[PDB]
Amino acid sequence: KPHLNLIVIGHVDHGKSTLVGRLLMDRGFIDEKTVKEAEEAAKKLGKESEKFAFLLDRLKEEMRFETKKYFFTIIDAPGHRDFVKNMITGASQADAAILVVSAKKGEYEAGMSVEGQTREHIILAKTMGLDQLIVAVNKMDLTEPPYDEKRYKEIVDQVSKFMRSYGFNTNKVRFVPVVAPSGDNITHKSENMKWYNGPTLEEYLDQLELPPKPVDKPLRIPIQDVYSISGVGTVPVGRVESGVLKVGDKIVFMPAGKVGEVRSIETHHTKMDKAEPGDNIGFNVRGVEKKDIKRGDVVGHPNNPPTVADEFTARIIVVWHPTALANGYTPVLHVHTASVACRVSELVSKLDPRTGQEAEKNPQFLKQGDVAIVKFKPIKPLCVEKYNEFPPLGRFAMRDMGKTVGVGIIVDVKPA
Ligand SMILES: Nc1nc2c(ncn2[C@@H]2O[C@H](COP(=O)(O)OP(=O)(O)O)[C@@H](O)[C@H]2O)c(=O)[nH]1
Ligand SMILES: [Mg+2]
Repeated sequence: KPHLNLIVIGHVDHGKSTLVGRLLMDRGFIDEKTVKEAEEAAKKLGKESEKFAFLLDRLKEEMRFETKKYFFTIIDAPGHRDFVKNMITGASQADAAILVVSAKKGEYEAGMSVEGQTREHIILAKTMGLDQLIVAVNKMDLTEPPYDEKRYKEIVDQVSKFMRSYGFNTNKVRFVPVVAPSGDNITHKSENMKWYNGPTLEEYLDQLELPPKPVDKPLRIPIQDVYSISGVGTVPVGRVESGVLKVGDKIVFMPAGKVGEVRSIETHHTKMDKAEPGDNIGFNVRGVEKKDIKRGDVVGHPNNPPTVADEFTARIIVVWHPTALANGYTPVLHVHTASVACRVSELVSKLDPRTGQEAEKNPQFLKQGDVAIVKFKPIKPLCVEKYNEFPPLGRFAMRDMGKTVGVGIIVDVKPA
């Protein structure tokens, strides 16, 4: 079973911890010593729900669960220390999300208001590429009257329209009416909402689609070295990061834009007919002057040439800087196999480190610890890609004085 990292978002008090606690209790792996004590507590109080309350407190004291198809690990949601930094560095990363929305009168409205976190987290989920969001419309037992279809539809309609207005796709968004404390429509079908005829939240989690595999994405091969072999020809070497290279393929070298044909491929001094992601290969290319090939360049197929950036926008964490950095700062960026000086061309905004939202627009400077959106202009043509399109070519380190000054993920490229 594939492992996925899941983030649960939503407004304060809407039911996130409870829902998380319910999933862990019903499909997770709580230690025997903890389960036991929880059962003991429920026994002494003569109330079954005391078990869940006991477990919730234990969990809070401190997170993987299993469904029909997947293994899920619950990770930090916005509001936590290093939330943004960990997503940028790749220390954490969300594969799927559940937005918890309270159906209780007033709560739903507060969450969806201008300053509310339901609206904030939906926009954040859009920035994170969480197109398969599952929206749990929770506290269905607290509508007036309890389990009200009309209130659930109103919420589903309003949230859906809001999402559409933010580009947030929608055909992959699923809504389910639930009650977190009891697991109703979460880990079992509710007997209280006969009007709902859709999948349970766990069933929606099992409907999640895994992202495209590198082998099915366009070819990208960052070049690590290039040699000239007498009587053989030009032989670049690099690791396939996405796509498939095959003997006979026409390929293009960027940034130069030169086209050549692959005559052979080898890995480990062994000829192969095809190379797939992960394969470190030497490949003989006919038609290209070695002077148009260098370490840092990137190969692709002519129909999908590697992107070359005139400018790019990134979300960065400044991990180390002794004073302050400003517009014009020009460190060396290391991205895939390239090492190129890139000038900071705009400090777009600093971000709140716990949430990802904008905090100061156009700051004069960034200091160590800051997270920000920044634009860079490579001093010479540089191949890069958006992180959410080709990860291996979209995360970089800013280096200076032998140290990593910062790490960033690329979120936009102005092609050359
Ligand atoms: N009646 C009812 N209470 C709920 C439900 N979900 C959560 N709660 C309660 O509402 C409060 C807020 O929930 P909490 O999970 O801590 O949400 P959080 O701030 O989003 O993590 C808790 O005190 C729960 O007991 C629900 O579906 N029905
Ligand atoms: Mg909570």
